[PDB]
Order: sequence, then structure tokens, then C-alpha cells
Amino acid sequence: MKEFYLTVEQIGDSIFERYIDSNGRERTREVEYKPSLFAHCPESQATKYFDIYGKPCTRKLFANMRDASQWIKRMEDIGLEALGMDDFKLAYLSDTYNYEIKYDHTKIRVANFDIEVTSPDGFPEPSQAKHPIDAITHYDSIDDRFYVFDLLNSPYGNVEEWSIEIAAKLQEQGGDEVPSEIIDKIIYMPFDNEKELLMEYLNFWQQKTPVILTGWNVESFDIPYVYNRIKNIFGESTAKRLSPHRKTRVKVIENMYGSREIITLFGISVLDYIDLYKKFSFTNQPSYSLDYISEFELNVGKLKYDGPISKLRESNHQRYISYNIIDVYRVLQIDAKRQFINLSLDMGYYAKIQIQSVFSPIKTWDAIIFNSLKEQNKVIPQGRSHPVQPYPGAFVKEPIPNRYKYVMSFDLTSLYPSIIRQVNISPETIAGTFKVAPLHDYINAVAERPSDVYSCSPNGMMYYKDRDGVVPTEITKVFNQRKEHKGYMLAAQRNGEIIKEALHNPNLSVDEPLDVDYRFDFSDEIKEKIKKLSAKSLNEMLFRAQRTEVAGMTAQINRKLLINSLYGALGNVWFRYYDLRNATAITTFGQMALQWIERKVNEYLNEVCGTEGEAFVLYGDTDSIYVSADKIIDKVGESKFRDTNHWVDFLDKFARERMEPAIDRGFREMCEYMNNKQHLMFMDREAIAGPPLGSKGIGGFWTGKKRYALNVWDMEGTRYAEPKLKIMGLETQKSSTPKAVQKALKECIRRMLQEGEESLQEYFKEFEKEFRQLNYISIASVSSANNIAKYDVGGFPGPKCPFHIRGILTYNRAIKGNIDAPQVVEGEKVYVLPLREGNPFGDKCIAWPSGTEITDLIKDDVLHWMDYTVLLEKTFIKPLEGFTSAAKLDYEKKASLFDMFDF
Ligand SMILES: Nc1nc2c(ncn2[C@@H]2O[C@H](CO)[C@@H](O)[C@H]2O)c(=O)[nH]1
Repeated sequence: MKEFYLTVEQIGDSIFERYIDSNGRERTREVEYKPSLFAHCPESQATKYFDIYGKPCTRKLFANMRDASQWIKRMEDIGLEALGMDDFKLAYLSDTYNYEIKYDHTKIRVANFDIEVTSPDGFPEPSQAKHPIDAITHYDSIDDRFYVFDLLNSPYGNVEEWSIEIAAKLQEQGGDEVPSEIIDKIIYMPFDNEKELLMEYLNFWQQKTPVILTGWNVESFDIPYVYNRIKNIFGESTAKRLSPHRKTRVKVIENMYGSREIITLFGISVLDYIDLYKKFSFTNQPSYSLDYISEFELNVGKLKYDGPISKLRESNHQRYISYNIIDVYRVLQIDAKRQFINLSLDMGYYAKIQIQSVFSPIKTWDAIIFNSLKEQNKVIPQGRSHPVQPYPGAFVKEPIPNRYKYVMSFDLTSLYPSIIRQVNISPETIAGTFKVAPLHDYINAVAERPSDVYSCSPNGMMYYKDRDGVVPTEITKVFNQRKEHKGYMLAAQRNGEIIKEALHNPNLSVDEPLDVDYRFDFSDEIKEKIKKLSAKSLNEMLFRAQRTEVAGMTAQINRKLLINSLYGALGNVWFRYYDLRNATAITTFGQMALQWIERKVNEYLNEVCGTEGEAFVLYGDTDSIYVSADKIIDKVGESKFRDTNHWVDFLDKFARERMEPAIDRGFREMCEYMNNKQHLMFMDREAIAGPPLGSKGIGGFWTGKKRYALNVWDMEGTRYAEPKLKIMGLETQKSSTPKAVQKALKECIRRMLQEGEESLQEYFKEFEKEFRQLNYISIASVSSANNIAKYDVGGFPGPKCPFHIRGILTYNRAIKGNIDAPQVVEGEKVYVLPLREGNPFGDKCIAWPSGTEITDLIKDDVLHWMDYTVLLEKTFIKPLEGFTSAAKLDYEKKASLFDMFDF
């Protein structure tokens, strides 16, 4: 069993690391690393070791690790360049784990927990943790259990224990609806006081010390709290014990907050699931409240409770404690389906880097290359910060606002990376520079062709078309691995169908499982010996395949990420290999290909249609384009098409046979113009959208850059049952808009695109009427009280103050008299509502903590007072209003000359 690390940390001149040994055991060792470095040597020498420039260098041994540090410091002082890997941890690894990796994972203590503290005012301050923690669920991958610590006594409330069984009941049985398959897997243990509680957890912890720490807002919240709190009632010395190496660092961060600390646990890789999500999600989202994502991801939703989230323990310790768990579980379920954590291992294991350093492309990439060069005997430069220069980003066409019946998209796969390789961009690949003409001309080819020996970029760059550039080759390497691992998972998946049915009537005596490398489809030789096998003898056969297809595919994705998070690191100042000219080269080229191909399209097209000065390319954005099929369709007339679906196939064959061809062909021309290394410019149709045929719906409309919506039918081949709406930046999303409204708007658009104005017009009257009977909450407007509520407490408000904070102060001036039942607003997420003027409150609008109902004393009044008309305008009419205008429509029909007359 070939070993591997877990956590590596550097303190003093010695490393400290947790790893599994040649026979599955998690141990530690404190190794005093003897770092190796380099410096350019006088040319005439004999050596391996030469930088990525030609220049030769010579090894430097430090024995003591911090000598190096003293050395480098020095060199730079003198003015001499110091080469090698400054981050020792990544260096260490490189040597010790020199081979390909192969990690177990079932062997890695991934702890997922979540604490709960009950605070008067719904939010507490992790900063000092004035209050006690009254709940803690702590899952253990290694154990498959959930450890639950409950505090029964508290100045905020002394409660009864919790019922395993009641939790085990259905809603109607006052049950917590808790999932069976978990139930037996709990280990509840209640306490009398906080000390005993923690103290134990501490011990619990010091015993089952995590490698990976997860949660939801675990980093920002849970983790700090703990730490602080402990130190508070126990003191630091003992708080420190939370780290295996019992060492630790506190870090403050800033912004629209101020103190936001993130404790850095020495020797445990912390991966807040939240971040970890946002990165690999590949799905932009509007809010990340746990229960929102669990909805989308598992449909389920969240444990519905009553009263504030601060009341709950007092008002119902039962559910308070159940939910706590559910949370942890929800996450579990997600990792298990999306598999993120697993991925990370793999990834961080691939690049041989500290696991959490997955959140940093710099870190990763750097390490990837470093290791690449290592077994190549070259030497990485020395990083050296440059300043922050505003090179442009990608292009985004200003679109004409209007309705657009038939339309179709196209995507340059990856793009940036492809560019890099299309132009052999890398730092040592930089050959020259040319007199640079205004880009505009270049895209029209009215510029003169620069260099005939060099690969060139529109910002005046020139690159050696010979030498195979570091960056470019390095990426290709990755790209092959994906092309390769993608196939792998296919073979063993499709090699699973093989064992799938030859196990429906398996049995032939009792067999011995076969030595198969599933990675490739079988062979008929092998295929015959399979039918000669039984369900017993097979099955481990079918587990490995379906699982090597699991496994293998994980990596295929891994690359997908890397490949995608590359430009992140290059466009980054701190990235060792960063260079502005390089960076700019990219974005500019990219910026070009877009309008280049955009022009080309139009040409070709209004030519093939034989129309004139007709701009078809309706909009483009970073790496996609939009073409108005409108006139193409009309050429052949709407009449012929007998099925909305009928034409859909049409555009498709067109794209694929007329279009596509012209593109590649037209991109070749560009590559040509640049004397580029190769052709890597692949853009393929990707979406088709429009009104159902016969339907007076408009198919789609735009409002401005990134402000658009449309009726999709085929999503890259995959045709659609009924349509599926693609909204973009239209506040259907923006958290702020009330739910009831969103669900509404979302609908108007559907009507528009699919049905026609009549349909819309009537619906308008609908929700309009029903507006006044809707439950207030579905109509309230959310927005964060980004705690600058402070800045306005001039007793009362004071101009240059927004609606939000206005509503909050006016609120608190009503909550003067608590009864304690009324929560107060602690710097986060609130409600907001109009109020007709001359209300007995002062100000016009109130807001209250999100998720909550309102203290009854004021409650009934508020709403009686509530401003309906206003609310509506601001919330619904206004945004809607926009749409219409852009798409050129009307929500209320023009006051006919013909009214008064009943027909
Ligand atoms: N080839 C190479 N080795 C390096 C570099 N930086 C540090 N080393 C270390 O020097 C030793 C010999 O390669 C190994 O321990 C490397 O991990 C670098 O930039 N290139």
C-alpha cells in the first residue's frame, strides 16, 4: 500500500505532517527539511538545472530551512535573482511524494459539524462569543455517526432532553421527519453546563482529530466562535489545543463590515462547503442560504420551524436540536451527489499541494508547473510582484434593445486557453513587438499583416512559432488528460453495461474474479470468460467498473476546472509567471475573434440571404454570439413549417451544414492573418430559441448588455419536451424582489415569449387583483442591512440614508418596548415595506429580520397601514414596465377609441 500525506505545515526549520503509512495508519512526523535553491551561474559551467530561458544555474543546499529565507532576502537586496520554489511545503512534497499519487479517502477523517448558539438578537458575534453554545452536531466520515452535544441548562433557557423517537415521527405526530437510515447512527449526549460540554468535545476532538473540516459558513462562523468562546472561559493555552500541533493564527479581514476574523487551524485543511460550492458549482446562484441550495440541489427544502431562529430552543428545543442535525445531513447528501470534497482531494493530490490551496489557482498552478519542471531539471523564476494594471477584459457587445423571434447561439470552447496555445503565449515565447494599429482596422483586415515568421497578438506581440512554450505545452498536457480520462470513464461505464446483463442469469459453478483494467472496453476473448461466471464471482466485477467510471470521471472534471481556472492565475499579479504584455495579448486577441467572426457572419449571411447591410449578429459576449434567424426563416416562410419542432431541426441542419463550415473556414483566415501556431478556434452552435409557431409569442427580447431573456428548444442537440426559459439579469433572480413577485414576473416573460400580448395583458389584470390577498411576506422586499445602520442612528434617520436603513430605524423606534418577544436588528438580512403616509410611525417603510413574522402588537397595524399601490410600482410594475418597452409591447391596452360600447 503506497503511502501519502494529508496535512503539511511549516513551523521553524521543520515541517510537520500527517499522512497514512504503507499499511493504512494516520501518523505524524516532524521533519527538518533541507531546502534546495538556485542562482544563475557564470555561463561556462557543467550542470543540469537551467532556467526557462536558457541561462544555467547551480543548486544551493541550506540544511537548516530558514537559512534559505535569510539568503533570498539578501540576494534581492544585492540585486541578484534567486531562483527556485519559495513555498517550501510544496517543495517538500515534490520530493517525498515524487510518484504519481493514489489516495484512499475512506481513510481520511473528514469532519462535518455545525454549532448553534442562542443569542437574544438573532446574530451573535463570533469575534468574542459573549454567549454559550447550546448545540453541536459533529458528523464523522471515519465513524459514519453524528455526535450530538446538547446543553440543557442555559440562562437563556433550561430544557428537556431530546427524543430520538419523536424526531423519528412524521409532521402530524409532532415528529421531526428525521430520515431513518441516519437515526440509529446518532450518538446523543446531553450536559448540565457549558464547561462540561466543551471540555468533553475538546477531548472528543483531540481524539478524533479531523483532517478535513467542513460545514456551511463554518469558516466565517462556526470555527471562530468555538475558538474564541473556549479561550474566553478557558483561555488561549487551552484553546490552542484545538490544533494537532497546538499552534495557531488569527486573521482579520475588512470591508463593509470591519472585524471578520478567520482562524487558521494549524494542521487541518478547512474547506468551507459554501466556498467549495461556488467554485465547482458551475451554476451561478442569487442567494446561498443553506436551505435554498438544498432546495435546488435536492428539491427537499429545509426543516420548517416556528418563531425566530433565536426563539426556537426555548420555544421548542426538540426541533431546534433535530434541525441542527438535518443541516449537517443536508450537506452530507450534497457532497455525496455532487461529490465536491472527493474531487478536491484528487485535485489537490494531483498537483501535490496543500488541500485548501484549491481555492487558489496561483498556488495550484504554480505547483503544477514547478513539479512538471522538477522532473525536467529546469528552474522556476522567482516571483516578484508587479503592480496592478487594468488591462481590458473580454468584449461585450452593446445590443439594440428589442424583440427577437428566432435566434441562435454559438460558443468558442474554453477560449482563453485555446488562445494561449493558438498563439504559443508564454513568457519565454515572447519574441518581438510591432507598430500597433487601432484594433478596429485589424478586425476588418484593413491593417497590415505583421510578421511572417511570428505568431502574433493584436496588441503588438510576436511569439516564436518554433520553441514549444511552457505555459502552452503545460496546458495541452492537461487537455489531453481530460480527452483521455473522459474516454476512460466511458469505456468502464459502457464496460458496465457488459457486466450489467451477463449477471441477469450469471452462474456457472463458483468463480474467481478477473484481472481487468476496465479503462478500455473488454475484447471478445475476455467477453466469453464473463458469461462463464456467476453473480458472486461477477458483481465485484460490476462494482469496480461502475466505480472506476466513478473514480476516473472525477479526474476528467478535475482537469475541466484547472483548464478553466488558468487565466485566473495568469491575469494575476502575484502569479510568478505573470506578465502584463502576455495577459493583454490574450484578452485583446479574444476581444478580436469575437467581432472578427461577428463581421464574417453578417457578411456571409446577408450575402447568402442576399439582403443588405443587414446586421444579423445581434449580440456577443466574451465567447458566444447571437444570430437573428428572423430573416432566414422568412426566406422560406412560416407557412411550410408543420410543427414548431418542424423548423427547429431546420436551423440545426443549417447551422451544422451551412454555418459551421463558414465559421471554421472564416477563423482559419484569421489564424492566417496572425501566422499562428495552430487553429484552436472552435465555436459551435449551442442554443436555439423562439415562439412555438402559430403562437403570438416573441421568442426572446433584450434590455441591454447581460440584461436578456429567451425561449429555448434545443440545447446543443438535446431537444426539449416543452420549452425552457433562459433569463439573464432580469431581477427574476435578484434576492431583493419579493418571492410572490418573482414567481409572477417570471411568468409574464413566459407569456410574452410563448403566448402574445393578449395573454400578457390579461394576466396583468390577474395578479393585480390577487395582489391584495397575498400573504404579506411573499410580497415584502428583502435586502441586507449591511450594518451601516450604525452610521444613521442619529437617534432617528438623516438624509443620504437609504430606504432600507430608514425602515430599520423607524422599526426599532416602535420596538422601544420589547416584551422580549420582539427581536432587534443585528446587522444582517431584513424585510422592508411601504406604509401609506401619515401613519402613526414616523418615516414611511419598516423592515424586520428576514424569515420572521412580526410582533403582533405592531403587526396588525403595519399592514393595515401598509402602502399597496407604491409597493407594487416599485416592485413589479417598474421592472415589468422596462421589458415591455424594450420588447416593444404593452401591458394595459391603449385606451381604445371604442370603449363605452359593449360588444
Ligand atoms: N528542478 C528544480 N528543483 C527545485 C526548484 N525549487 C526547488 N527545487 C528543489 O531542489 C531539489 C532538486 O530538484 C528538489 O528538492 C526540488 O524540490 C526549481 O525551481 N526547480
